[PDB]
Amino acid sequence: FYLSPPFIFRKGSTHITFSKETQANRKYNLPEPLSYAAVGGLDKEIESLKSAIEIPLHQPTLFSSFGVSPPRGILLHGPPGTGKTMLLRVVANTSNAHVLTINGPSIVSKYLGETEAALRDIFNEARKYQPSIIFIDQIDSIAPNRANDDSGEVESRVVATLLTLMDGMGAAGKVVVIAATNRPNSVDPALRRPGRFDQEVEIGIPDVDARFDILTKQFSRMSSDRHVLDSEAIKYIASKTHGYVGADLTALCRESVMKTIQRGLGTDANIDKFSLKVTLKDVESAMVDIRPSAMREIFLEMPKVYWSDIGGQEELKTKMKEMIQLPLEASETFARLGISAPKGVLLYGPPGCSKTLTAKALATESGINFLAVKGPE
Amino acid sequence: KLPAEFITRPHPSKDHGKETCTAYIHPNVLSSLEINPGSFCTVGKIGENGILVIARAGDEEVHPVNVITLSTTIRSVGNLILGDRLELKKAQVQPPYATKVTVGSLQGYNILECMEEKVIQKLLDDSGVIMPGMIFQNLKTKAGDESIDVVITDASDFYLSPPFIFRKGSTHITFSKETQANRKYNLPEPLSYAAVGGLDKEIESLKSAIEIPLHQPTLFSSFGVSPPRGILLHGPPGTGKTMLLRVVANTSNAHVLTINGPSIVSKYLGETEAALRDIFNEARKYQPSIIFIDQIDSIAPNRANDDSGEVESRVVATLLTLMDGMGAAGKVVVIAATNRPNSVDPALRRPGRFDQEVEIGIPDVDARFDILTKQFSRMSSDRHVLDSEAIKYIASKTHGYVGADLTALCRESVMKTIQRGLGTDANIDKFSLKVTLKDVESAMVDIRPSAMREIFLEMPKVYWSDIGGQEELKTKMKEMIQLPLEASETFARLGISAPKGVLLYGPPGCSKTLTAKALATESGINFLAVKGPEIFNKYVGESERAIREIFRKARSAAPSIIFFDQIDALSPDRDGSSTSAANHVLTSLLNEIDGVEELKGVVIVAATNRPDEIDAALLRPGRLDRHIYVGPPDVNARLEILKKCTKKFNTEESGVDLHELADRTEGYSGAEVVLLCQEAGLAAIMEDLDVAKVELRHFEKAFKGIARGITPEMLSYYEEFALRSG
Amino acid sequence: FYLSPPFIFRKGSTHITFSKETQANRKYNLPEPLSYAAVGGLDKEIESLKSAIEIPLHQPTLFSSFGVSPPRGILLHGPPGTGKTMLLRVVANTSNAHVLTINGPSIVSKYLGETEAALRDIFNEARKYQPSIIFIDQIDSIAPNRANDDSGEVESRVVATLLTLMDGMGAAGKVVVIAATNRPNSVDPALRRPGRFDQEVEIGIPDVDARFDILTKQFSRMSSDRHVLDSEAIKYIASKTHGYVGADLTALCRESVMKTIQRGLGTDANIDKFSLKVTLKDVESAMVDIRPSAMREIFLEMPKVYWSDIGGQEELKTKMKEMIQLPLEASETFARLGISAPKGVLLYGPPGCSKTLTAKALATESGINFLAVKGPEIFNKYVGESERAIREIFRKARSAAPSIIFFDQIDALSPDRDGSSTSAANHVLTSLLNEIDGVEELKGVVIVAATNRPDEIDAALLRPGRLDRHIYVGPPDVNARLEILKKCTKKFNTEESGVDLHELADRTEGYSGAEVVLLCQEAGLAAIMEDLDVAKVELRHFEKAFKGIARGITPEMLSYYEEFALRSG
Ligand SMILES: Nc1ncnc2c1ncn2[C@@H]1O[C@H](COP(=O)(O)OP(=O)(O)OP(=O)(O)O)[C@@H](O)[C@H]1O
Ligand SMILES: Nc1ncnc2c1ncn2[C@@H]1O[C@H](COP(=O)(O)OP(=O)(O)OP(=O)(O)O)[C@@H](O)[C@H]1O
Ligand SMILES: Nc1ncnc2c1ncn2[C@@H]1O[C@H](COP(=O)(O)OP(=O)(O)OP(=O)(O)O)[C@@H](O)[C@H]1O
Ligand SMILES: Nc1ncnc2c1ncn2[C@@H]1O[C@H](COP(=O)(O)OP(=O)(O)OP(=O)(O)O)[C@@H](O)[C@H]1O
Ligand SMILES: Nc1ncnc2c1ncn2[C@@H]1O[C@H](COP(=O)(O)OP(=O)(O)OP(=O)(O)O)[C@@H](O)[C@H]1O
Ligand SMILES: Nc1ncnc2c1ncn2[C@@H]1O[C@H](COP(=O)(O)OP(=O)(O)OP(=O)(O)O)[C@@H](O)[C@H]1O
Repeated sequence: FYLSPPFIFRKGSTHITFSKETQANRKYNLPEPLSYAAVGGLDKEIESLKSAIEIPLHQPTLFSSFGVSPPRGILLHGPPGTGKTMLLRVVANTSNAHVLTINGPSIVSKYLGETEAALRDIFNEARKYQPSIIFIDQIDSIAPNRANDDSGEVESRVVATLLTLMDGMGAAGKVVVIAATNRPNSVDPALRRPGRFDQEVEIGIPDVDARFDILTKQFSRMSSDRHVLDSEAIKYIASKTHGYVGADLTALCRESVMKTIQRGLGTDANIDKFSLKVTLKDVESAMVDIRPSAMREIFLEMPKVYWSDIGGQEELKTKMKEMIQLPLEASETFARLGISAPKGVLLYGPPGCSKTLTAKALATESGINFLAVKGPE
Repeated sequence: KLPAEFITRPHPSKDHGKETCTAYIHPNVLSSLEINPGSFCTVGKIGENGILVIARAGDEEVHPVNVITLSTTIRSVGNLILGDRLELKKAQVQPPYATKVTVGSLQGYNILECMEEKVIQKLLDDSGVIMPGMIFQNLKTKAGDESIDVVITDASDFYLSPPFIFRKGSTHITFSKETQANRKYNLPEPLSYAAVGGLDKEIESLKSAIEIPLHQPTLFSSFGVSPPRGILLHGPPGTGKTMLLRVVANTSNAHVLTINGPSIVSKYLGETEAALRDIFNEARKYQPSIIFIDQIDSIAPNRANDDSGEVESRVVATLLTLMDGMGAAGKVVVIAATNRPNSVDPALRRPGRFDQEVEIGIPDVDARFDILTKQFSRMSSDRHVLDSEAIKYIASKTHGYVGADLTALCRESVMKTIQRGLGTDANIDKFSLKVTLKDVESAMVDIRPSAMREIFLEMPKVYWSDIGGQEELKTKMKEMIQLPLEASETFARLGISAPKGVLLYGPPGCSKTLTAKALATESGINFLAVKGPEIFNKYVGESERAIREIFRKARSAAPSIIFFDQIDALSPDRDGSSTSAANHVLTSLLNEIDGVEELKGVVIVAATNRPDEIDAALLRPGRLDRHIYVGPPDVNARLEILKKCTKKFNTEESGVDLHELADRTEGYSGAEVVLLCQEAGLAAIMEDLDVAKVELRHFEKAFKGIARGITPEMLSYYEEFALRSG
Repeated sequence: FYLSPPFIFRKGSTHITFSKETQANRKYNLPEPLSYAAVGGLDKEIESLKSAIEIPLHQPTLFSSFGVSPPRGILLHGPPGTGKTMLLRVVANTSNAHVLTINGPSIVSKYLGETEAALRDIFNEARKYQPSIIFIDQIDSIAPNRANDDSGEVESRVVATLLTLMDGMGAAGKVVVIAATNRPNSVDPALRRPGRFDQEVEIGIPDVDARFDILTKQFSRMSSDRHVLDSEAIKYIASKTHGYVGADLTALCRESVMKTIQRGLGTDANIDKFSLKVTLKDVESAMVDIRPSAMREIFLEMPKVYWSDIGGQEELKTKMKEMIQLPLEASETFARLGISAPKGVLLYGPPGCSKTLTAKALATESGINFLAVKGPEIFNKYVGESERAIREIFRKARSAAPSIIFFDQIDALSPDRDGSSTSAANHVLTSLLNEIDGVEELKGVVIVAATNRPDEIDAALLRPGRLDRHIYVGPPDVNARLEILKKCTKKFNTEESGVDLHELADRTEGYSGAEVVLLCQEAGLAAIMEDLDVAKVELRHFEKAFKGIARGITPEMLSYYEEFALRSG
């Protein structure tokens, strides 16, 4: 209890000693504030969001002189697990301004007027203190499209009161609202307006270099002595991860840690778990063990067959390998030549020769997410 | 007897240079607030740290306890307009004397009444404190039946504006001209008629329908007709209804009550009507009152649907009864604004109550130009360099940009200017930079119109130079798209509209979709892409709603281009084998294209692979007028495609002339040439890993590997259909 | 805070003089009495209602010994805004008797017994206090049909007790109750079953005649001076906007007054409005700008079109005019002579033959009101919403003379394709058949339908009451094509170009109006593009635009239409 215990100071009994450590001791498991360096691969979006939040919040004289109203709300949309919530958390921690944790549908209650009274109280509290930020998560559910036949009445009322609070007779004062959702289409079109939600950022799936940056940031956050790795090894791991996101990378790293712990336990009995180290083959094993988030909804498995299993002509193997692996293994040559992959093959011939076995071999030793669909399915 | 909120009313006595900066307060309130009559008392409009440091004691019980009388001159700094809520704060701090102050005339004239023989007795002989800035009526001070207004701007030596104590001998008055108050400290300002542009024909009607029922109710009623009481404003969201309501509230000398929010309803059964009754009684009792009800659709839902079951239905019933209860004796006007005109209950929309309905449409080129010019005039002159011609050109470029999108465009242009200055001038002051046309174009590229927000289309940018095919199709598309928009005066003079019909039929994969992508990239106009079977839905009638919504979005997003890719998917319903959904979708499409309501500006483009499967109803004139053969590319087109694809490759190093190869690929198509080039590049990649050129052997191998898909039978059928069409 | 300031009067200490007219000063804000003269036009309905209400309200001793069911109601109903409330007020004021009644917004009570005891006490007082007229407004709101599940709640016992209680004090005794409602078919059929509502007097919207009379009456009522009094102007404004109800007329008068006020202020810089006078310009501006509730709830209006803008086979126009004007102008000739008009025409033909344009012109000329309805539009996701929507659009929005319903594509409703049972299309077709087989003359609905593929129409829909009139709607002839070419070439300079506009029409023999318009548009666009603005068209432009037209009307569909017409007979 009491989180971290306190202590009593004395003039001559402390015996202050100086140590070289930025962070506090980890034995107290105290929360660590987030910094902008934690998020990687999104430099342009981070800079744009930071500017669009800081400028309206601080020194609004620039906008007052120009006669243009400062932006009011910012909407963040993208695939789940991309890092929008962590971005909101880090921008809340870094900015020294009032925040209001309107997490979700906690505003609506069984009472008829409570669902609007709570929002009015929140907006009044935000307006009372000039530096204030509003962080809305899953705005689609609380404020859905009114045109839909399933919208209802209380949802329409809450949408109307949100619209009135954001824009109306009572103009907002130097307050910014941040909304995060995974389905921007479900958001009411009235909310997505230049007067309310002009600033829209589409946080897409990270690409290869963004994934490498995220992995490097995670490894830098980890202690240097905990794991030994090279920059080329991290780049190779990032290249192997195709459909991975920040959540997928975190899950991969955690699974690698667990695999390292279990390998140490197996190799040495009653050994210290903190003395183990993470190697490249361990990360590869964790990667092959775990599954990407996008492939979770796909449920199909086949026995593992290798490239050596297919007995036949090598021309098909060479052509399909040059179609598949070349754009990913060496993309600089394609970029220089300005040519893309053909992206298409048709296998026509006598039944049972090489088609389904080739598909299985690709699904096994392709290193890429595989999707199988049937004709009449 | 301790009300939470205090309302305000103007002083009954006219301004005469005395009793200014005094707010009468009921003795009961002063005793409860332990504030003596002589002190500095601050009032604010629910927060915002509003300050007025004025305190006075009311006389007997004639002054209502809830209301506080505020002078017109002192009410200008707080922007309160006849009914703004007021909060009492007993804490105060004695301010020091002011050693510097300036006076600025509101009018364009400068240096007026320099002697100040009688002016000094007004703003200098008064014992009460004077804010750094307000608006003075000054009554009449200049000969020639003209009244001047003075607005003090600067004053030096938690609160919104620090009040300064003045004295006649404290310092010297530096009279000058600085228009309104300085912007070094934030200060609310009124919105005038010049703020709203492009709505003159509607603003005059609104002015009349506000002034006549308020200023002269009985004078108008003398003829024998009840004066109008309800005004309804409806239109697309973000058009300027809220600004119009704010302007008519600020410029009017009548009480205003804000009941736009759904806060009128309460959990208690009786309160949702008691609050409305109290508000209407307060509006009627004081006499000159204006009522604004935004989002009336949520407050008063339609009774036709099952959504408005009990509570909102009884709210509408009570509102209707209380609206019909009042007579023509009082001077009260009710203003209702909503995004959906059809969501209002038909009971409210009646000639006896809501006859005066004003529709606000999407601004045209002239209205957009007027709005842009007014916004630039409001913006500081030294902060902008664009002239009238640039503003007109920008307005012409903007098609579906409503005033909200125009304001967003201006803000984004300012942000782009700031970013460019920071990047180029190595952290120079942001205030020194000025907006230019390049920043405006960059902001236009960055910002999409609000009407296209619901449509997500991530498409690669392809220009007309990339398509090296036949120039006849490009010329026809340009003459159909850009020509009517560029010069509509000639079309109006000649009395001919736009054909707005394209039927792209030909070999698959040659050029139909590429023209759609090319048009979307290099048209500068809103582009809508609709797939063939993507509109079908499992439920009955949901495809109807989807197509109606798509057409409504296209209509509301200015003239635009609709690309119906593979229109033949849902067309053929010659018998009962096809489901009724396809026939209903086809009928709805025909009705939306021509039907009964004419389509102006929007262009329908259809690309198909089987023109015969399309029903003759869509083939009639007025739907898909223009027909393009768009066959296989010619020798020149194929040579251009080969040159474009090989431009990255080293032609001179290899020695290929790009002519023998072009002659060899006579029977191929547009996509087959690209596939052959890709195969040659892949072979060059495999031959030596890294390479910067392609040799003739790779081209020969690719040509051997290419399988022709343009069968002569398909070309014969297409040419037979073409000759049948004629 | 009084209706009028009180005073003190004496005999010899004050002077008494008599002058002015009957009407009192308007500065007192006092109301004015309402008489039967205050209402014009409806009067034909009023004559029937005053007679029927009056025989019971006056001497009802005639049916004393008869013992038949006593007449205690009229059941007034009609289109919304028809002015029933002013008729009720007039009949209440002129009766100079007790008018004890209450409407309420479907007034109920939370207590189980009080919600009925209130009505019982009201009826007991009415029996004791014997009011001449009792007003029951909005019967559908307070007592709708029992067919709907949610409609029968609460009101069932109320209406049952009302029915079983109103059958009292027979022979002698007036106790006449007036039932006024907006929806005629929403009333409970069991409520209409007894014979006291056998008359079912329904008041229609003013039209054709008496409109100028009521306009003059309302103008005189508002002010006998400072206004224009011209018979020709009033007749013209009555003829214009034939679909305007009396409430729309009052709104027009109010907007004309507003326009006069605005013009006077803008002209004389806020002068007193007593001397201002009303002119025709402000009336026309008000008529343009009112947008009354008659065309509301639609938000869309058909484009303007005139007979000069369209030139076509005179036979079709003559047949359509005979179909529309003859029953619409009057109905007593049809009723007395027994003529049964088909009240329905089917427009089938090749696409682009301007059947929809013909319907638009018909609505613009005679109807002066259009109600555009689309087949697939009435379809709804819910099973029961489509039937309710089609019933609403068929009944509530229908007006007797003004409104005509036009079907863009009627062939998309009847065919259910491979539908066995429980289908939305089958349900809507059955509802339409039920709501169309019970109408013969009614109010001159004269529905009009257009189609492109007649072969799907004959699916349980073609009935002898609707196939009486068939219009071939053939392609335009050489004269019609020449007229279309001349109309489209009017903006061009024929004299400067020298084109005779004859050989072009002769060459285009198999074309129609749509193809002619398209080729003229293409020629104009080419002329604009080639040399900017030239204000003329040459023969080369027509030659260039000739290849743009895709064939035309192919003979196979023409033969199919001909054989379908022969089969129909
Ligand atoms: N750029 C990143 N760098 C490091 N870790 C990341 C990054 N993006 C995501 N993660 C990890 O993935 C987790 C999921 O991200 P976050 O909690 O921000 O949710 P989100 O992407 O907004 O999605 P949801 O829709 O589920 O709220 C983070 O807590 C973090 O551990
Ligand atoms: N070259 C080969 N090497 C190894 N096994 C083979 C080979 N050719 C066929 N087989 C075996 O025969 C089976 C039949 O081949 P496969 O399942 O790929 O069928 P297919 O070509 O897709 O034909 P179909 O779907 O028309 O029946 C394989 O699953 C495998 O067990
Ligand atoms: N005529 C106009 N001139 C200049 N700016 C305009 C105009 N109309 C709208 N805007 C801009 O759009 C913003 C939104 O307009 P406004 O606040 O008046 O709401 P509204 O049009 O009534 O819409 P909503 O129903 O969404 O509240 C304004 O704050 C202003 O920046
Ligand atoms: N004339 C051309 N110029 C440039 N590229 C071309 C040309 N013709 C074909 N291509 C290339 O070939 C591809 C195939 O053409 P595309 O699929 O766009 O044609 P389409 O006829 O509209 O399509 P589909 O018939 O499949 O609906 C194009 O995307 C482009 O990359
Ligand atoms: N004979 C008449 N002469 C003049 N005006 C008339 C006449 N009959 C009706 N009116 C007009 O009709 C209106 C009377 O409206 P009323 O209060 O009766 O409601 P309503 O709209 O007819 O009701 P509901 O829709 O419930 O039947 C007034 O505008 C009045 O001028
Ligand atoms: N006599 C004519 N005068 C003027 N224009 C005409 C004439 N005949 C045809 N047209 C033109 O051709 C068009 C054909 O009519 P419309 O487009 O309404 O289709 P429709 O013949 O009713 O066919 P569909 O069954 O496809 O609706 C008219 O709208 C008009 O532009």
